[PDB]
Amino acid sequence: MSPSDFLDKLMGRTSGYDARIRPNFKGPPVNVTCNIFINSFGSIAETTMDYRVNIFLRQKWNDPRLAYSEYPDDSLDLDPSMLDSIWKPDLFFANEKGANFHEVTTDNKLLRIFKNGNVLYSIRLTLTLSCPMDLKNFPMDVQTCIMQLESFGYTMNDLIFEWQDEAPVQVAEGLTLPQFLLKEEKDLRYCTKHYNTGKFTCIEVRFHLERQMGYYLIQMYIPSLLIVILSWVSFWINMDAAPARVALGITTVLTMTTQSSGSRASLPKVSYVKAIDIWMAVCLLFVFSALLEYAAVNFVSRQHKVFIDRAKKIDTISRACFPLAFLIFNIFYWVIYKILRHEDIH
Amino acid sequence: MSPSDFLDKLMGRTSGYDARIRPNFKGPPVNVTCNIFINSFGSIAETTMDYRVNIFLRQKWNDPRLAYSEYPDDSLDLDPSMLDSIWKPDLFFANEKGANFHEVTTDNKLLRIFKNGNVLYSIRLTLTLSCPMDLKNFPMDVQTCIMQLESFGYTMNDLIFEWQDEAPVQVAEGLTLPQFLLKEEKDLRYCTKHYNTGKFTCIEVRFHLERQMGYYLIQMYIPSLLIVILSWVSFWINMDAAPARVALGITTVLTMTTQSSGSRASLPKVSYVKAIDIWMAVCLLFVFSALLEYAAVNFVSRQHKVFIDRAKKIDTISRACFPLAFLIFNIFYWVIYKILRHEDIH
Amino acid sequence: MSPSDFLDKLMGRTSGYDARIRPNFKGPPVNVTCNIFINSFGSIAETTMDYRVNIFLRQKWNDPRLAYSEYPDDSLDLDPSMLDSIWKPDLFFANEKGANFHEVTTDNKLLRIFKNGNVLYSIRLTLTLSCPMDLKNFPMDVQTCIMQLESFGYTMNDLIFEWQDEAPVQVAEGLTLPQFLLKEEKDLRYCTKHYNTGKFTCIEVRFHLERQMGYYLIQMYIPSLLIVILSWVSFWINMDAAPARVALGITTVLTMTTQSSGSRASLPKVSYVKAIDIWMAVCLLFVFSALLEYAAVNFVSRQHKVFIDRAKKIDTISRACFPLAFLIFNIFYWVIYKILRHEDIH
Amino acid sequence: MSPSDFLDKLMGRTSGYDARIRPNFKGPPVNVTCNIFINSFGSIAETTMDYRVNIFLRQKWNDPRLAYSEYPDDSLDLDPSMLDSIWKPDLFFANEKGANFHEVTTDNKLLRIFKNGNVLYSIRLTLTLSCPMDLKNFPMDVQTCIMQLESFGYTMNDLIFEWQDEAPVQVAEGLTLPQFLLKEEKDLRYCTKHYNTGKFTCIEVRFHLERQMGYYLIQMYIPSLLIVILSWVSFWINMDAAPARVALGITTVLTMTTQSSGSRASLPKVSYVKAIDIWMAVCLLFVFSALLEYAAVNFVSRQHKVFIDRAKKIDTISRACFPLAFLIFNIFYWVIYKILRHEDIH
Amino acid sequence: MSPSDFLDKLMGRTSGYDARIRPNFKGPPVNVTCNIFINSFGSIAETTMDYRVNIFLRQKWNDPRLAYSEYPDDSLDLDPSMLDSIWKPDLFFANEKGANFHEVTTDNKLLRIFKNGNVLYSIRLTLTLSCPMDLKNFPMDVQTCIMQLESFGYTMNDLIFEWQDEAPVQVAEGLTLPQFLLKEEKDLRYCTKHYNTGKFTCIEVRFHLERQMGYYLIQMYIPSLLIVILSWVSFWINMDAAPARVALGITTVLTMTTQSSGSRASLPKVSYVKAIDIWMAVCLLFVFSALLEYAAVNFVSRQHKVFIDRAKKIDTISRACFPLAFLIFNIFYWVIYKILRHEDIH
Ligand SMILES: *[C@@H]1O[C@H](CO)[C@@H](O[C@@H]2O[C@H](CO)[C@@H](O)[C@H](O)[C@H]2NC(C)=O)[C@H](O)[C@H]1NC(C)=O
Ligand SMILES: *[C@@H]1O[C@H](CO)[C@@H](O[C@@H]2O[C@H](CO)[C@@H](O)[C@H](O)[C@H]2NC(C)=O)[C@H](O)[C@H]1NC(C)=O
Ligand SMILES: *[C@@H]1O[C@H](CO)[C@@H](O[C@@H]2O[C@H](CO)[C@@H](O)[C@H](O)[C@H]2NC(C)=O)[C@H](O)[C@H]1NC(C)=O
Ligand SMILES: *[C@@H]1O[C@H](CO)[C@@H](O[C@@H]2O[C@H](CO)[C@@H](O)[C@H](O)[C@H]2NC(C)=O)[C@H](O)[C@H]1NC(C)=O
Ligand SMILES: *[C@@H]1O[C@H](CO)[C@@H](O[C@@H]2O[C@H](CO)[C@@H](O)[C@H](O)[C@H]2NC(C)=O)[C@H](O)[C@H]1NC(C)=O
Ligand SMILES: [Zn+2]
Ligand SMILES: [Zn+2]
Ligand SMILES: [Zn+2]
Ligand SMILES: [Zn+2]
Ligand SMILES: [Zn+2]
Repeated sequence: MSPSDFLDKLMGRTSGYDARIRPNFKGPPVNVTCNIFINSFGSIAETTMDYRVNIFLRQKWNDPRLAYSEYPDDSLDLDPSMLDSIWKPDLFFANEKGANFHEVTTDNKLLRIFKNGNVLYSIRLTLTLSCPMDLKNFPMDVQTCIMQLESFGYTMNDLIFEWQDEAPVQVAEGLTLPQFLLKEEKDLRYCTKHYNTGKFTCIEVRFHLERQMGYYLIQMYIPSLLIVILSWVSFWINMDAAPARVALGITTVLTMTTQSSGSRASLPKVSYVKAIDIWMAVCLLFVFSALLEYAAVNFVSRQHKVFIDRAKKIDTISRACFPLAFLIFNIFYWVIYKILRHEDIH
Repeated sequence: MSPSDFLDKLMGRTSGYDARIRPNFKGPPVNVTCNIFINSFGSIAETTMDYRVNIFLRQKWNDPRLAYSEYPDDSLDLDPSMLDSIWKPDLFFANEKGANFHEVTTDNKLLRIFKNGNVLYSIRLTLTLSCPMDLKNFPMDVQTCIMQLESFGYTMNDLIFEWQDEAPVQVAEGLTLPQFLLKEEKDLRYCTKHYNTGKFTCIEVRFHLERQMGYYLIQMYIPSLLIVILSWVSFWINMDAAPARVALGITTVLTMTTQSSGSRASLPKVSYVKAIDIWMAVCLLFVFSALLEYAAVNFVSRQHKVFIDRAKKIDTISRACFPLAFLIFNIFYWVIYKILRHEDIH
Repeated sequence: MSPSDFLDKLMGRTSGYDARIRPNFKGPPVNVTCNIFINSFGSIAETTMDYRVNIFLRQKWNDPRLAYSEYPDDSLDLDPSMLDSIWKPDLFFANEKGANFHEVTTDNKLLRIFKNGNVLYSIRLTLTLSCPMDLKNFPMDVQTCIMQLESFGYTMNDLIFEWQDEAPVQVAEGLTLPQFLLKEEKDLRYCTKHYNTGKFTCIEVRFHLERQMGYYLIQMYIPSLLIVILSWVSFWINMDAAPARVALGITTVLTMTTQSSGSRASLPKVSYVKAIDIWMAVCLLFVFSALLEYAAVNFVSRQHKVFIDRAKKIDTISRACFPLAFLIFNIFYWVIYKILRHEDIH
Repeated sequence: MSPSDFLDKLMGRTSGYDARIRPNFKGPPVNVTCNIFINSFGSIAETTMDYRVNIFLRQKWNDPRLAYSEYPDDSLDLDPSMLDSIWKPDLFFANEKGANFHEVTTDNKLLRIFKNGNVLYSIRLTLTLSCPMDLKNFPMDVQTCIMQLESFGYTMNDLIFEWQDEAPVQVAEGLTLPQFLLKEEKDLRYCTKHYNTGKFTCIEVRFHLERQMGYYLIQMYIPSLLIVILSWVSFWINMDAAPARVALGITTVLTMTTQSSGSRASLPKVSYVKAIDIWMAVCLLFVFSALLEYAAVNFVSRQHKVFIDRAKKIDTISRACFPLAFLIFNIFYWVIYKILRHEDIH
Repeated sequence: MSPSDFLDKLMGRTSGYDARIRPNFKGPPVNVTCNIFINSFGSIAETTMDYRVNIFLRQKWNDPRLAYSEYPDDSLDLDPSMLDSIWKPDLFFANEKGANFHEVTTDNKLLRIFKNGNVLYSIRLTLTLSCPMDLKNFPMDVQTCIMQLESFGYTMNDLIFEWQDEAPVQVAEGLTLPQFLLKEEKDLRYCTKHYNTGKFTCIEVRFHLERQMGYYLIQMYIPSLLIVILSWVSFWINMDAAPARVALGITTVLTMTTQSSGSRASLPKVSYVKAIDIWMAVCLLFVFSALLEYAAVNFVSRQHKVFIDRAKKIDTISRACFPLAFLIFNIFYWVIYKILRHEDIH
């Protein structure tokens, strides 16, 4: 007997199957087990506060109206053009801004009905999901992107979602990201919605993302640090070399300015202060203060033996004080952002 | 009895229901109560003068042709594929440039009919809504984005929209924006359209948005201020140090130029003057004038005791005058844009 | 009697109405009166030579097959799902590169049939319309965007479009543009197409757009002018100060270069010369020539009393000649682009 | 008699017309005459190697099954909703990456059947067509964009395309391009495909595009040339002026660097060398070599009368040699790229 | 007899053909032979880790239910509107993020059925396929883009894909890429998926892409190398020329900074270190160290004959040591990235 005629009898008008009535309509809620396989993961954008995934979504439930014994085969397959003939959960992604199915060559959908009446429903789909990002502590930030699977119009006494016990979320191997590192550890949560209509089932997965630091260190932090060190070389230059020390001071300020202005195009465009901005501002205040130190020495020197000794003391004190206070700033900045502000992801 | 056959009888050919005829066709207008829940909020663009939202829109009205008593259950649910079998208000968003429904997994729509005949109709949808922005007073600007809910072809003697009394507009928690801060206080308004055809119902919500200032202060205002202070250090340098004072003056002008040119890529692209532009222009005029002050001192000095004293007086006067006039400018700029130009949002 | 059954009788099979046959099929052409209401206006792009509008388009004509007397009501409304049951003009936008209807909540369309048989057909739609831009005279340019309403397959002995006498094109209040100013005065034209098939009706509207100049003046023209003035301060510096005058000259050239290079990212990307480019090139030639003037003075001075006097004369002549020739250039540039090249918009 | 019933009889079930069977199914191939009218032309992108057009495409052929004599009128018009009732050629654009029809207001399609049976089929459509670009010789490059009209599944013994004799490709007046100039001369070609299945008809049009040079000359070539000339002014400065000549040399190198770095954002992003890159590299080697010339003079001078004379000879030789070798480079560069590399477009 | 009626009989209700039942339903798996012809290839993006292709995909299999002998012709053609009447493999692209068919003018699809029952099915389609990129070793990187052809719901005992023996993947001539060079050698692989459901057929093609280096060499590597050489010219300048050597040192550091900052906008935006970044960092450390060498010489010199000789020895040692250590760095960098890190593509 052909499997298509058996499906016509099983879900036909003589069977009285109604795709608008959930299984076990009188009694206990439908339990739906969910798996997710992530094929790709990227397009993490701060301007729109979202990211993009391409996933396989598998749902399994039981429909006792679909149990069959007559047919020899253990499973039946429904055509992806007639999926509207069967009841399916009204799952939706609660933080989704845009999404689409896939249809090139045949429909990228699959549905199997087993003898006991269990239904397996696997689809492939692309999502744009919202994630709020902080971006304070920016070079050394860690973000948490979530994915929520909610029911649209069924309360928790009608429909319940559950994560599969063995392996609910899997990620394909070899994936890479231009900016982040997707950690291996993933959170499976329960975020049941309490509204006025009632309790609505919602399960959730959290992914942890750590930004890489090698580019920011090698292109922004170390060049700024070398410019700051270069500003300290004014203190070892002869006191009477005004064109040398003044030109070195102001050119160091200009170099500091071009370094920050060129860095500005690569950084995320936000309106609040980030850790990198704190670093750039302090390095600018350091090269600004090294030029004010020479302005003080140059003015105190010309007042016409005591004045020359007093001017030379500001130089020898500045030779130790400026590196020391920059060391203390370094210690504080790195501990605050690598240890204090750094917190458990959970 | 199955709920789908009861819906077939209630809105069937034997019932004579007509989805093109509004409820209470002879008499009083249909009153529609609206709620909005904002899931996400962002993509605020000045180049297109618009922003993007993802919302739940709930409408409630009464249809006395849909009242039922026979059925045991208190509510009935209509399938989202047969929504064209029921009358619905012809709501539209009057400032919408682009919009779309959501359809991944099942249709993201819901409709419930109660025994009294009340209809609840909840849909989920994405909008791109226009908002004119001013962007004068730019770092310290405040914008007001609106959302208008109008009827398309019904006059106010046929269809009236009302905001729900308890909570018409709600925003989900945890939302963030790269540039703005969405205030908690929201305006519910009435913007009834008066045309030649008649009065058309239109209700409106206003959201208030305040730009954050920390980045603009730490990266644009303070570095410009330090460059201006650095231009004043020419006045404490010996009068006969022409290569030092001239090179410091012109390098300060170049640093000022690179600071503004690098800042130009991050700012909004508009053709009129913004407050930041006023600040950048005055700081450029200050470093330009400090170099002209040395050109005057250098020319007045060489005229061959009176000429040297006269040249030294321009220096000692400039040491107090330049910071003072920059202080007065600062006071005026900050009061005009933080107090005077700042106005009540209503 | 229900209005939908009357519409079924009026445009039914017993009526013999044919939506493929124009009204007055044997005789005079159909006259269609058009209104346009512009809801939004923006996205004016030079890289694609186009702009974007969101409009209401209203068309009115007479169909004597649709005249009714039996029905009590003065007007009837057709459902936007059955618009293919009535004849409509085959209007299209002749300079349209992309366009779409609007469908969120109900269809954004409307059609009313009056007793005399007059039809009113109002739709809402988004357009991307092409406009060729010149962009010579760029800071001070004025553009004219048009909108053409043509018939696709009807000649002028079958279909004629007319602008409404009272108010054919209206613009909503409060619209703003980041770059331009939409003038209040609008042109209503006739651009009848003459082809080999015959005369085709086409009506047209022109909108006038004037670029704002405040940003370009405050950020590009005035800073360039101050750099040019700063290059003239070399002439008041002592002749024997070679490191001062040479370093001021070359740093002025570098400042001029960074000013133009930073300006280059904000300007439109075209391959021909614009007025701003003429200004930048002349200011570069001025700071280049001020450094060549010192190279001539420095070379003429060292030739070992006549040579020192001759070198001092080039300086005192240059102190008047360089500002004068820059004044003449300013006068010519501003009159040519503000008066001569500026022409009547019509 | 109504024209729609005559079309129902002519292409009806009683007529036996089959829209899947080409005209003259037993014998000679169908000859299809093609016209193209180009409404707009732009969006020429090197990052995707493509351009965008909006065209009218007219096809004419003969179908002897559609010949009619009974009807009084000379032509009949088919409704654009029933175009699937008639045989049409399976034309496609062989280098098309993306394309779409136009549908706002009515369908932008037209089909006329004459008494002899000739069919005229005119449609309006947007194309994104691929064109490989070279971009070597970049400021002075010339590109050739093609458009190929192929059959998809008919061999040359069934379907043949021909260009119309009188005017096959026309361009609307007033079109402009931000970067190129579309030449008036166009090539009509035959690019018949030879495959394993057989010969497939394919006709082709080539458009010639010449880049404009005014911006590149006024903003990149002339400023670089002035910087090179400014580097030669070191040779007329006194030999003992080490801070002047060294600072002028290195600031000229820095100015050269900022000029190239600012130019880099406007140029096309490719991985191979372009003519502009050759020019920028040689100008950098010239300002680099002028500073090495002073390093040689400064070192040869201090060796403690012969050494001072020998050092002065390198200066006077460099005053003539550096402009001469830059003139020879200019002559060679301009002849190679304007004459030698420049080739006939055919 | 018309070919369409024969197709109606062959795949009709009297024939009992079922498009949901694969050929040879009881026994051996269906063998599908695949060809790919690549029409275009580009849009290789690192921000989304993907590339774009436009291809012809040909599949051939055997369906013994479709064998015919009565008809005179050797082949039959199915209409692209009735492709759902025939069984087709459920191929899909396993690394596809987005894809679409082509439909302008007729459907870009083709299907032929031969007498033996062999089916040939050729379609044209656009793909966006994911490829993970490394981008370490960035100027000199080599990437491998793959394309996987998998079955969606058939195991390897039902459906097997095979590459055609003669020529499975062909590329059209004349294709170019702005950044890469598509090598001629291509890998045909077998990447059979082993899941819990069973073995799923999957065939794969790898394309090899080598980045071109001419732009990076002429615009980034050589200018950086000339700046490094210019920093060595401080060692041949007189020891007592503090304003010359200090200003040359710091201006060389500033030039190095502007060169890197201008280069930053063209490079790919990633968070890890690339080979170019290593080169830029070492060149910055070289110009930084040349200025520290003068700070050491200037400090050791003024201590008041032994001190002047000791200071002159650091200069003469640095004249050989700095070029030598830069040569060793060059040798190591170029061998590590051109030879060691360079590996066989397989
Ligand atoms: C879905 O899962 C829930 C949770 O296990 C089931 O609810 C339980 O049903 C058993 C019936 O044997 C009762 O004894 C328990 O008290 C129920 N627990 C709760 C918390 O309600 C439910 O039966 C399942 N649904 C179906 C259709 O089997
Ligand atoms: C919609 O709301 C309006 C406003 O309350 C209702 O109009 C009122 O109807 C009552 C009937 O009891 C009259 O007494 C009032 O005078 C009406 N007020 C106005 C301003 O017209 C209207 O009846 C409501 N519609 C329906 C269907 O109940
Ligand atoms: C559409 O408008 C045209 C222009 O007014 C009408 O053409 C005129 O018709 C009147 C009939 O009373 C003639 O007397 C005029 O000579 C016509 N003028 C021209 C220029 O042809 C036309 O009748 C209108 N169409 C309809 C259906 O009323
Ligand atoms: C399409 O055009 C071709 C080329 O002119 C026609 O082929 C010719 O047909 C005539 C019939 O009078 C023969 O005498 C020629 O020898 C043919 N030439 C070739 C090269 O085959 C063809 O008949 C045309 N198709 C139709 C339907 O008229
Ligand atoms: C598809 O190809 C496979 C591989 O050649 C075929 O499987 C073979 O079938 C022959 C039948 O003559 C057997 O003798 C071999 O032992 C089979 N090999 C394997 C590895 O199974 C298969 O028959 C082909 N399918 C069809 C429909 O012909
Ligand atoms: Zn897809
Ligand atoms: Zn969606
Ligand atoms: Zn819309
Ligand atoms: Zn269109
Ligand atoms: Zn296409």
